[PDB]
Amino acid sequence: TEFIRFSGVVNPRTISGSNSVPSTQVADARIEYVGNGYINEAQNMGWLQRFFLNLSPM
Amino acid sequence: CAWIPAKPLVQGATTAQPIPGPVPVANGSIFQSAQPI
Amino acid sequence: CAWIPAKPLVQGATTAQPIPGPVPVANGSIFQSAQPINYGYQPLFEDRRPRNIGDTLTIVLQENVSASKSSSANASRDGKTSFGFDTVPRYLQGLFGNSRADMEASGGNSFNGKGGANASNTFSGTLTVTVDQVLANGNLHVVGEKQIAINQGTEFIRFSGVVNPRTISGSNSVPSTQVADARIEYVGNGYINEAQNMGWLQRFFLNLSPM
Amino acid sequence: CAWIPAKPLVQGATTAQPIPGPVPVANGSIFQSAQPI
Amino acid sequence: TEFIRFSGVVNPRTISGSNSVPSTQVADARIEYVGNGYINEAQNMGWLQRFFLNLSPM
Amino acid sequence: TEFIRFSGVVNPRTISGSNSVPSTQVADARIEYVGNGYINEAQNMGWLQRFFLNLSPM
Repeated sequence: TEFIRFSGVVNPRTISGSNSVPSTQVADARIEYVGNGYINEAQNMGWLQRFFLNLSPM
Repeated sequence: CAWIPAKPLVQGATTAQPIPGPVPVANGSIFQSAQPI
Repeated sequence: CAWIPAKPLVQGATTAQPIPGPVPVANGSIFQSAQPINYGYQPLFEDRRPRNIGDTLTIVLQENVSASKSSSANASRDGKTSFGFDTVPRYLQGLFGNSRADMEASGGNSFNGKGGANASNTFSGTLTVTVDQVLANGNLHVVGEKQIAINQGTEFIRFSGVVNPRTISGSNSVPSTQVADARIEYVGNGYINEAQNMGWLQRFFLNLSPM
Repeated sequence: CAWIPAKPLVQGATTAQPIPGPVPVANGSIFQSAQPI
Repeated sequence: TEFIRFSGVVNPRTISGSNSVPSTQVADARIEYVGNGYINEAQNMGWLQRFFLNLSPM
Repeated sequence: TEFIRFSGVVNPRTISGSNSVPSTQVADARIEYVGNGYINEAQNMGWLQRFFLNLSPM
């Protein structure tokens, strides 16, 4: 399952005639595109590898 | 790692319910305006 | 396996018998109408739109989302230094003889990090849904499900969302990108679907292995 | 794994039954309007 | 997660007819483009390597 | 983080119609372009190498 979430503030005069506004005209734009399932877990680092990436000398 | 609870970027409800319109006034006009701002 | 009793996708009778017509009235008219079922006022020139609960609407599922990001950083430092007195004059011997000041050093430092991510999804199809609620502003909540069974499995396409009436076209169609709270699902069952599930041990390792 | 019960993305009924129309008023007009919103 | 932050001071007469102004017309422009997650941690030097880069003789 | 700092004295009649003046028309022009982070520390000589560059016989 994939989730696309959007939030922001829109000026009414930036909305086009077809009730559309580009995402670059939204003030506090919060855009999120995430997923779950084993596909999403396959894109997470292992805990040991994350620990090393954060605490290894090099 | 992927099972750790997280707070999403867009918090709160992602939808809003329309509020039912104000009761029209009994003046003989079809044009009824909501409380102006 | 193939002898196990199963319930078909389309249950019940697959045919209907016509009901014999009502007895004509003895009034002197050939025109006899069956018991009418009034469907209310219907506009003549307005485009056919869903208006009430139970009305149908065609959703053209056309989704194309693609996001990507990448970054990198690097830093480097190389330093070499040397000094040598091959031949030292006599008056300098006490300060530079016996290779007292000859020296040579080198050093290096390197770093290169990078990272990135990307996601995409596409969806193409057509599904007819039904209006199950009319909101206070006239927007219609729509839900729909299509079940197809071909040979050795069953697939389900489910859709839900909220549709603005003015976005519906003249042919009673609206693209899926104009639906506010669009929930789109495309799943299946049968051994084809179980062949696309990770084994429990492999899932356990993917979630708990150190690397 | 595939036999574990799950809640679908689209929960609830996926169809709606039409509600039978209001009884027409005995005023001498063919035009009958449902309760306006 | 990536964050793009902007701050500054804008002259009203530099704003175009489409409510846009280039970033080179903003007086005290503060522009930031950062991120988090293991992608961002993979672009940080190890503590030992940073210590050497700052304190090594060469 | 990178910093670009500018200071100087501008003649009003050298400013163009688009509220712009080239940097070569500013009297006491002080221009600075610096940065920090490990990228900037990687461009600093080691203390021993600087000591040798300043005090070595050759």
